[PDB]
Amino acid sequence: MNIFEMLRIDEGLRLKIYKDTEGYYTIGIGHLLTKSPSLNAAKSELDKAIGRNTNGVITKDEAEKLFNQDVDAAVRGILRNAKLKPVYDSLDAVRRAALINMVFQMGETGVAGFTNSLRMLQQKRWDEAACNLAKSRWYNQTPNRAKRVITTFRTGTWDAYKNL
Ligand SMILES: *SC1=NC(C)(C)N(O)C1(C)C
Ligand SMILES: [Cl-]
Ligand SMILES: [Cl-]
Ligand SMILES: [Cl-]
Ligand SMILES: [K+]
Repeated sequence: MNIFEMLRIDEGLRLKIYKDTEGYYTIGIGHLLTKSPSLNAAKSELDKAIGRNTNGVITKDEAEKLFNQDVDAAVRGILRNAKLKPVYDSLDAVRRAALINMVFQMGETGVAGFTNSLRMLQQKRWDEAACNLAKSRWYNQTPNRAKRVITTFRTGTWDAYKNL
């Protein structure tokens, strides 16, 4: 297991434009295209992201290319954020992946707002951090995925992704 395999499990792989769990146009391995309700706007974003006229369909290689860019972008967002970088730096590699996963799903600013959870993670109070992370819109709207990410923070193991 690693961050790529982890997010591939959590996000799936679809080669045609679909709506994510928030209703937003998405493609590939959880590549968010736009929050606009306009499918034409989403298709325009897709063509710009891939560099050709796709008509809303891409290949597996193209999906994996966007995915690698998106994982890279999540890590860069952590490293440039004054609240996320100290927590990231304090974590082992397994828990770092859990933080990258959250930033991939909700964005840098969204995760940086989890001030009390971040403090508990910085303090390595793992059970308390896990409890606090579940008091969230995130957990209520995507509980099975949040439970996997939270278990990864609680234990520092890949047990929540093992048989998947
Ligand atoms: S939430 C929560 N915090 C403690 C560690 C006290 N718990 O046992 C729960 C209920 C999981
Ligand atoms: Cl330490
Ligand atoms: Cl709490
Ligand atoms: Cl709550
Ligand atoms: K998805």
